[PDB]
Amino acid sequence: HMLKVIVETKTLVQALGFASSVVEKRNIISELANIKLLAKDGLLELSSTNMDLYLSQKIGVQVVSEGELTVSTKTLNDIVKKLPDSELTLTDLGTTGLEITGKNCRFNLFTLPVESFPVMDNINPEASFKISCAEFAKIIESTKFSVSLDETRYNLNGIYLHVKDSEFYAASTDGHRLSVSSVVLAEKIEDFGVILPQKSAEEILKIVKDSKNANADIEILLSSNKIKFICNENVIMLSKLIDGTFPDYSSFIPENSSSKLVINRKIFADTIERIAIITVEKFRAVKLSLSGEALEISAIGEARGNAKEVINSSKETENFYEYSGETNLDIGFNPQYLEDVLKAIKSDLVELYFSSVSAPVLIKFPESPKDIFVVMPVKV
Amino acid sequence: HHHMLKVIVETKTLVQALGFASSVVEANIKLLAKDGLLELSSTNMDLYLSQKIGVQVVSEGELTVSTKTLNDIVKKLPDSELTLTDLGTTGLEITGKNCRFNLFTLPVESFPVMDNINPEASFKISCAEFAKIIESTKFSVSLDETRYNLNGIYLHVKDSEFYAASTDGHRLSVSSVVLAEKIEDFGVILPQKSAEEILKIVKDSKNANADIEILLSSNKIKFICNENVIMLSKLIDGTFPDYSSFIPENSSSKLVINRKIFADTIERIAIITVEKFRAVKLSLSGEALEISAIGEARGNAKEVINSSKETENFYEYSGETNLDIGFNPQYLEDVLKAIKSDLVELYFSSVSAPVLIKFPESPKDIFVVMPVKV
Repeated sequence: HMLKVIVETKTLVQALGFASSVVEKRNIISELANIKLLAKDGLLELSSTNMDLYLSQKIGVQVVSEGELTVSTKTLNDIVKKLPDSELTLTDLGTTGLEITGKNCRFNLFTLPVESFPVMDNINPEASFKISCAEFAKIIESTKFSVSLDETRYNLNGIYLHVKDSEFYAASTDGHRLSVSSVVLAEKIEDFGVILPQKSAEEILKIVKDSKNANADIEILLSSNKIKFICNENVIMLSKLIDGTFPDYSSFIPENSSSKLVINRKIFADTIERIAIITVEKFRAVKLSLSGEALEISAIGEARGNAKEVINSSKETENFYEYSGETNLDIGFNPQYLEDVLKAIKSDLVELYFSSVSAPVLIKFPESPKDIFVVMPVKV
Repeated sequence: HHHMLKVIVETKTLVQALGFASSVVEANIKLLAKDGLLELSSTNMDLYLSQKIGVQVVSEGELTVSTKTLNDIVKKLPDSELTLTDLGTTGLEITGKNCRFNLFTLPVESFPVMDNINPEASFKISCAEFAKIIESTKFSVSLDETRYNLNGIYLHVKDSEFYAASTDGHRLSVSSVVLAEKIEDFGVILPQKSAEEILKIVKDSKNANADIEILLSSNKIKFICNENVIMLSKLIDGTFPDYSSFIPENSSSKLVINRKIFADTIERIAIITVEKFRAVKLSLSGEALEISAIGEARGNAKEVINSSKETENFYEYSGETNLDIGFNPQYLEDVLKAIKSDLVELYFSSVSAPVLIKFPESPKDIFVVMPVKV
């Protein structure tokens, strides 16, 4: 009936960090602030939910006595991440509550009855496939920054996850830019797509980036109302889906490109950032003045001043600049939208493909051919 | 004709100075190029800051410019040197190896001048000595803005010794250094914001090794940090109480404990408490100390520190009887984190009387903390 386990403190801290992000108090059911602990079969199962997402983590423990309880997530998390012992002992003492002991310390935390705590929903998958955790992290990091934050563009406030011809794609757009990243699947699988809520994207990303699971694989199960992640077997996350229609973004991608810029990624990013300081929120734009000889990045800010920096031709890697264009091109962009892309891929060079002053740029990284980025320009 | 400013400056030295100007205005900064030096001036409602940095002066002149905009642009320039040039209507132009920035200027006539001071007390101490007395007292200033006699730091000289002291009605903190030159008595109340600003200045790696001159008047105080940095501050209009009677003279029991162990344990035990009732219970006996705490609808917590004469885990309590006494954990933490010391001593009386906290390594730092019911 009553739980008693001995647990590795570092492993409980990691799990409590993941459970902490889940519990957001938009919902009146106060039991959902708690985390449920199930000791059984040599494992401690930790369950967290906010009614939109459900997280289940199984960690190895020494099970002295099996049992289950619920306890405040924040209170348990705040106490455990300040204990220096390598191991702790969790013991349920009934009316006292959950007792936590290390060498020479004792904490008692009131519990709540487990009967009302929800169990994870079922999923009846229409598509299932496995990719590596590092591969999943890449496509999420390549797309999370261009999700819309406009609550009225409801179908654009997530990450479109879809399989087309056995290739798994993530895509995001906000009406001003598009980001796509894909990995080829090893097994043939039929087409299916879902829209992942942004909060679920951020939670699963922290989980797959963890050093324990980096190097491992993640199983992704898709249905029409739910998505399920099984990350390194022990961590299971079930999420609801955004009920909407992701737009056909294939037509946003420019197929006819007149101009081509190849430039050192860091220099381009550093120069865009330092020039953008002068701008104001009401007009966030930098001007790229492109010619074969050099690029002039400039910007104006009302009642503050102006700024300009010149990048000259160089075949040297550290300062690379090459612009192959039939005509010279003067085109503007939101500096933030270029910066998001340039900081997404750790690469030496970056390529930009231009056409008209009102047509979007295609940004590619010759090291990462599966990452596609399109940014609309602005009048400058 | 006209008159335009032009200077060539080492980027790192302008960055350091602009950092001090930024903290002041959180509102433009005035630039005065003259006699091979760049004077930068910043002000708020309590203080006036003037820093002069060594520059190559091409053409003398004066201007005012947005502090934040200048600071934000300069700390992103990689060049070793920049050239600032006043083009009038264009504004201040900043140039690096391949960049040019233009910032609009504001009239220099509207910029305030530093007040004069007719000092009644003048003396020099080391910057490390001044940083110590401020860090030992800055955390226990009152936050009742209308209680003028207590919401600054009492800086005063008595019998050739310079003291800082602060209280909030719940604790008292004092720190002093013996002066080298004979000086008559004088006292002032330093605004908390001015204390924080001069502390950042004296702690900076440039000045940390240097000396600070402190000039006291009845309505203003002036700091001369490393000859190069001059700060004028307004004063709090009140009279600090005679705290000499606050120091407990009759103490029954004495606790000696490892400082780090003591602080870490109080902190981990205090986690269970709620904001409305921040209290930890020190249950003291010769055999051990039990630190406990309660949090309504949260639970409880306890940790035991046993007798030991070894430094890393030192605990000794000299008490005929056991003593159970409570404290706001934060007020103990403020004192324990103020002095980097191996051990700490606490002197007790009754469960309702204050504790006297001393650091045998730092005998010029004195702390008194009132208890709470537990």
